[PDB]
Amino acid sequence: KSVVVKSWTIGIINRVVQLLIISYFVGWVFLHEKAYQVRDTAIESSVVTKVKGSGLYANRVMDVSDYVTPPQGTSVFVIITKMIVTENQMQGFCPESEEKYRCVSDSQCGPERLPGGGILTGRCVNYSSVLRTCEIQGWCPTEVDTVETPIMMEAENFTIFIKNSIRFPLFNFEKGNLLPNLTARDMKTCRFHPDKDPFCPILRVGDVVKFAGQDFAKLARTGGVLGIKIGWVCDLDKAWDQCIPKYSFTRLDSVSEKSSVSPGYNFRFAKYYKMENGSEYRTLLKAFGIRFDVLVYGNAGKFNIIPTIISSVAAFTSVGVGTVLCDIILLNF
Amino acid sequence: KSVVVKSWTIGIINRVVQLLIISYFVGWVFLHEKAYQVRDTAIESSVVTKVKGSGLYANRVMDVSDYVTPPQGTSVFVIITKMIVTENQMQGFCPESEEKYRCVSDSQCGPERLPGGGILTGRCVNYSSVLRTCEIQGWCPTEVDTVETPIMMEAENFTIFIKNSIRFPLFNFEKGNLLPNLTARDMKTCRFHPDKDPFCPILRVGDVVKFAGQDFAKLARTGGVLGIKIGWVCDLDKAWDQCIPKYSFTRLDSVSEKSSVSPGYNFRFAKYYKMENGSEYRTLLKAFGIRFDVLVYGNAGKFNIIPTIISSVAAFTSVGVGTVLCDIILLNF
Amino acid sequence: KSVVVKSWTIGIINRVVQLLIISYFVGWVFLHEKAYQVRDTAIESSVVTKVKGSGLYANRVMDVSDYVTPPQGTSVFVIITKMIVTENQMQGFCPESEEKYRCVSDSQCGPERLPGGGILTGRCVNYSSVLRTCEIQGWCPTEVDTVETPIMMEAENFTIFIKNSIRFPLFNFEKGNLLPNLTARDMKTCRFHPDKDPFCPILRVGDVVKFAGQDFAKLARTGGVLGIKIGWVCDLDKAWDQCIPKYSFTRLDSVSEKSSVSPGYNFRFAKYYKMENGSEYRTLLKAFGIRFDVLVYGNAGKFNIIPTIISSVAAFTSVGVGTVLCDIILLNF
Ligand SMILES: Nc1ncnc2c1ncn2[C@@H]1O[C@H](COP(=O)(O)OP(=O)(O)OP(=O)(O)O)[C@@H](O)[C@H]1O
Ligand SMILES: Nc1ncnc2c1ncn2[C@@H]1O[C@H](COP(=O)(O)OP(=O)(O)OP(=O)(O)O)[C@@H](O)[C@H]1O
Ligand SMILES: Nc1ncnc2c1ncn2[C@@H]1O[C@H](COP(=O)(O)OP(=O)(O)OP(=O)(O)O)[C@@H](O)[C@H]1O
Ligand SMILES: OC[C@H]1O[C@H](O[C@H]2[C@H](O)[C@@H](O)[C@@H](O)O[C@@H]2CO)[C@H](O)[C@@H](O)[C@@H]1O
Ligand SMILES: OC[C@H]1O[C@H](O[C@H]2[C@H](O)[C@@H](O)[C@@H](O)O[C@@H]2CO)[C@H](O)[C@@H](O)[C@@H]1O
Ligand SMILES: OC[C@H]1O[C@H](O[C@H]2[C@H](O)[C@@H](O)[C@@H](O)O[C@@H]2CO)[C@H](O)[C@@H](O)[C@@H]1O
Ligand SMILES: *[C@@H]1O[C@H](CO)[C@@H](O)[C@H](O)[C@H]1NC(C)=O
Ligand SMILES: *[C@@H]1O[C@H](CO)[C@@H](O)[C@H](O)[C@H]1NC(C)=O
Ligand SMILES: *[C@@H]1O[C@H](CO)[C@@H](O)[C@H](O)[C@H]1NC(C)=O
Ligand SMILES: *[C@@H]1O[C@H](CO)[C@@H](O)[C@H](O)[C@H]1NC(C)=O
Ligand SMILES: *[C@@H]1O[C@H](CO)[C@@H](O)[C@H](O)[C@H]1NC(C)=O
Ligand SMILES: *[C@@H]1O[C@H](CO)[C@@H](O)[C@H](O)[C@H]1NC(C)=O
Ligand SMILES: *[C@@H]1O[C@H](CO)[C@@H](O)[C@H](O)[C@H]1NC(C)=O
Ligand SMILES: *[C@@H]1O[C@H](CO)[C@@H](O)[C@H](O)[C@H]1NC(C)=O
Ligand SMILES: *[C@@H]1O[C@H](CO)[C@@H](O)[C@H](O)[C@H]1NC(C)=O
Ligand code: NA
Ligand code: NA
Ligand code: NA
Ligand code: NA
Ligand code: NA
Ligand code: NA
Repeated sequence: KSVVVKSWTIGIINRVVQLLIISYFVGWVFLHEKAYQVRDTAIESSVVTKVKGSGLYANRVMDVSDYVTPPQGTSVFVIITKMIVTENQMQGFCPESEEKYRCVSDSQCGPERLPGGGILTGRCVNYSSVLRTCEIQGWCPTEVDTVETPIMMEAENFTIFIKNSIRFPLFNFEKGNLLPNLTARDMKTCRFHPDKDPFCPILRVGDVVKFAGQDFAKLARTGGVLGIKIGWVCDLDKAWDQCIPKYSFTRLDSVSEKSSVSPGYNFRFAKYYKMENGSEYRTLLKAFGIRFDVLVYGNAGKFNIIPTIISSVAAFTSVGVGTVLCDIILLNF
Repeated sequence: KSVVVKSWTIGIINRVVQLLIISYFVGWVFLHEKAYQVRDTAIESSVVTKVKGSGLYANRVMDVSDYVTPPQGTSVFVIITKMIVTENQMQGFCPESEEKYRCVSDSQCGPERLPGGGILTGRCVNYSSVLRTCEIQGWCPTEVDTVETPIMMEAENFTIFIKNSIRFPLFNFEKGNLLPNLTARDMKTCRFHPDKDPFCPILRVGDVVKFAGQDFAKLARTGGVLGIKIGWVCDLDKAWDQCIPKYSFTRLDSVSEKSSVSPGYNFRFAKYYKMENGSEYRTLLKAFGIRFDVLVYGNAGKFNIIPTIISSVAAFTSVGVGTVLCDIILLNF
Repeated sequence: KSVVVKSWTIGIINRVVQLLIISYFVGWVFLHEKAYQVRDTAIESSVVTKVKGSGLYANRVMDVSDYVTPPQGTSVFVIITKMIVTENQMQGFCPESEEKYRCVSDSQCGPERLPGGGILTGRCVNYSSVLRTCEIQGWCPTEVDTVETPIMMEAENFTIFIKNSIRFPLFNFEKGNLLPNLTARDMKTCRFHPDKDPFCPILRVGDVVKFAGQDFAKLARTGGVLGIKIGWVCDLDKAWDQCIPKYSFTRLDSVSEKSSVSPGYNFRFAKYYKMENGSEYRTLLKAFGIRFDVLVYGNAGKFNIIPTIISSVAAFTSVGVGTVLCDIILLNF
């Protein structure tokens, strides 16, 4: 009745408020928010990785054992793209190479000097005819950062194999980026895309860098950290084929690009040798590279009667309490 | 009064609905759900590991420094159970070993060929009298996957020492798998079991594999990833001795068993050497192994008056609103 | 009216209950709990680390490549502070060094003996004139724990460079411990303090140890695990300069101090060599050290109208339902 629609000119809004209440609780809260669903947020995941590619550096070929570290194929690994190599260091005495350590007086060679190649003898010494610096005890000779060294251009073409297995324990549901019908031809020719082809396990390094919105040429020079986020948000009421990984790419060391003091990612490690003599020598390496972190996240939902009962009862109580209160507020005013 | 139990034939259900409301809110929601409790979900954990055992491989003994990687005793480590060893590689030119790279025409040796040992010379060469393949520049000779190599049978008997410390910061509560009264005799003789003996820090590899429902013989051959979940769900209202770790075991790379393309877990690393000459050579290793991930999770609860007041008041409002509404629905109908 | 304040002597409490209801819902729940705010708990973080310092050990200088492992500058690394070095091991036969393996009868050399240097020959042999022990096959000679070795005192002075970048994706908000206006002078001279100077990226190892409430002298000897928690809890309604990292320090392997059986943290790894001959030898290392785990956590909040509407409406319904019920309870009693 037109008297029902408007128990008054205000009262037509009684209906309206009810509509919002009905909509919100039975629409967004019950349905869009899938209140009827039981949720698993304790996702269980595993990631294994392999890198394939070859490159020329220092007039030598580099293969996965050369440029990947650490090697164990985890969800976090570095592809070395640039190196400063200091060959055949031995324990001894020598002058620091860098200008920062420049010396003219043995009094200048004390505690105040920045941390460098070793312990200070407190002596001063000639590095070159033009230059004199403080003397240190340690691995000799010291590293020489005085010219930029090139990157491994080829690295853009290396591939990352990601084998990701996830499980939602509550629903005994298991799936992975590698579908059971995946075949050797597929691995050989499939081309990864976050929308077009979510289940190609092979990712091209250069592609990962571009998705993260980075320029390989710059990134390889500075070194950096990229994140490969893999998201499994699955509605198990829907089809098993509807549950697919969602890939997101970003550069995790965002501070680096905005900073003058530290622009990238590098670290130092050494290769250790011994002479037949049994004297000890090593090759020092300063590795610049791209670190990849594979981060997996997920939640899964399935229909279950228990929540459906509790949520719907909650829905009726709420729509009811809402209507009862809107009437009351209206009655006095 | 019998008139109270049934204010009508329907009205006996008024009581019943009240019972469900009373039960649900003051039973499950208040008690079974421990509403009276304050909860810490920000569990703080630490894990350190050590592996002990010896094995024969390649007619040599292997000890923890040989088969465990990485070595730092973290919550994630690999026990190498199978290896393909390529001894004394040097930088140079040579023919790819695998059949996949088979050659008869130098035109066949170009970009299309799968990633392998190095960069292609574009040349073609003889690997053997029977076989001719493409030529590569890199570490030589290339690896030869043409016969299966055996596993380290003994690995089933290696032991894993897990020292796990957890803390619930809110309650200043600290406990670990290693109880304070644990003694050298105990470490020497205690036998781990998830129900029978939760605080033996020593886990037998073979046992871990069986709990994960895996066959060591197969797992060692393919390589794989097992998860050791340690759960600390503690009711601090209960006794400190009631708070014990709950161990769960599974194989994390579930995709592997269901897939033809990639059945396991392996990775490649190298050992680097130099001649007195100063020419560089390395030993290439393809390691198959079991990776163990120790994953710790927990939440802790203690009685606190503040929630007890708020929850119980919430309980009374809810039982009350429920009864008020059930009466109303009944009155009009 | 004084009749309003007290509709009765009890009824003055009707007002009071309303006050608590008003206060709680519109005070603590709406405001102190920032109900008006939209929250991001899916914090995104990255951490890169570098260690700088030199030390004397075994009458040799040790630099970052010597005492830091693993080297890749992650949020988890070890600074080796103590070592038991076993030089030039070769594959062969020899007697176990430790007293635990003491022998007089070849029958004593069987399965029951604890895991040690290798596989048992089942033979018995003389380690020294005074001592006879079981014979093993493996890397020889076996390690000798018979005298305590010193720590690297200097390690207290090493520095940790932490470059931490975080992002709250929801708000497109990015910040790091390294502010954009940070300069070379700053890195050179700034002194870290959790309250006084949260954005100095350089942390002094000894300082980290003291903040964790530990004695370096003891910690370096046993080895241990320290946690560096970095917390980003930011109110984006407030100023961008108000969002600062909060640093917390602790010792994660708490079980260790309370236990006789295992007091610290150590692990074993080896350096591998080859003779020109091509026979294989290695140097075995038992590393004691401090492991640092950088753990980043955060949540961020910003004002948003959508929650403000829903929360405030929720607030009015709750204050209203509360008052309605308190009146009712009063009317019958
Ligand atoms: N552990 C540390 N203690 C003190 N200063 C450090 C430390 N690690 C890095 N720094 C300084 O912070 C700045 C940026 O470091 P970053 O590694 O990003 O650049 P870098 O030039 O590769 O550093 P370096 O070559 O000195 O190792 C440099 O001035 C570096 O000396
Ligand atoms: N980074 C990668 N790029 C391209 N293909 C890869 C990569 N990593 C692995 N694959 C391929 O995926 C398949 C399964 O890899 P998996 O490592 O499980 O087996 P595998 O035979 O040990 O691999 P391989 O011996 O070639 O390193 C193989 O055909 C392998 O060549
Ligand atoms: N994987 C393991 N299997 C059996 N026992 C172990 C294992 N790891 C450690 N233990 C034992 O637990 C005790 C404490 O180990 P911890 O490493 O803390 O001290 P440790 O003396 O350095 O050990 P070790 O020197 O024997 O490697 C020791 O008795 C040690 O033998
Ligand atoms: O609130 C998180 C929850 O709902 C979200 O809802 C989105 C909706 O999907 C969009 O269409 C748009 O209307 O904005 C809404 C925010 O209120 C998201 O769907 C998702 O984050 C989550 O399920
Ligand atoms: O809902 C999660 C919460 O309660 C759970 O309740 C279980 C109960 O323990 C079982 O006896 C059975 O009745 O199923 C209930 C599910 O509603 C669990 O106890 C636990 O996951 C958690 O505390
Ligand atoms: O309840 C967690 C939530 O509120 C907390 O409130 C604290 C308050 O900050 C203190 O002043 C004191 O009154 O104890 C309250 C606990 O009810 C905290 O502020 C914080 O953990 C969080 O925001
Ligand atoms: C990547 O590989 C393709 C061949 O598939 C080649 O054409 C291209 O030049 C390579 N890019 C780089 C940077 O080496
Ligand atoms: C492989 O299985 C998936 C499972 O959903 C399916 O979507 C896909 O079409 C299948 N591929 C082929 C070639 O049948
Ligand atoms: C080993 O020989 C090198 C030069 O060939 C020399 O520097 C060193 O002193 C020798 N080692 C010993 C222990 O004499
Ligand atoms: C494991 O060790 C026991 C001795 O305690 C031995 O009897 C058994 O044969 C071993 N198993 C394997 C697979 O080596
Ligand atoms: C060691 O302490 C725990 C602490 O709860 C106790 O359960 C156990 O019985 C104790 N063991 C012995 C041998 O007293
Ligand atoms: C080192 O000797 C090996 C063979 O003994 C040879 O292949 C290599 O060319 C030599 N290195 C140099 C730099 O001459
Ligand atoms: C740490 O360095 C300072 C110099 O800045 C020195 O005075 C002090 O003795 C050093 N401490 C240790 C333990 O070496
Ligand atoms: C650097 O920027 C931060 C940003 O909040 C500010 O707090 C600080 O005062 C600035 N430092 C200088 C020297 O201006
Ligand atoms: C290498 O020489 C060492 C001693 O110099 C000897 O122990 C070993 O048997 C030799 N290797 C071979 C394969 O003969
Ligand atoms: Na530098
Ligand atoms: Na595909
Ligand atoms: Na292969
Ligand atoms: Na026990
Ligand atoms: Na020992
Ligand atoms: Na500062």
